[PDB]
Amino acid sequence: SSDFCCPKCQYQAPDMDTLQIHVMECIE
Ligand SMILES: [Zn+2]
Repeated sequence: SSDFCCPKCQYQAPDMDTLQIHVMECIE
């Protein structure tokens, strides 16, 4: 439910905000 997934690893964030933060952390 509201699964914002990181196109770099298996990570689905509940918030789109969280996704943005994660993606900019998920540089590796
Ligand atoms: Zn990621």
